[PDB]
Amino acid sequence: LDPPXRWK
Repeated sequence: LDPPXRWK
């Protein structure tokens, strides 16, 4: 997961 907290 990529900051600030998005699911990839």
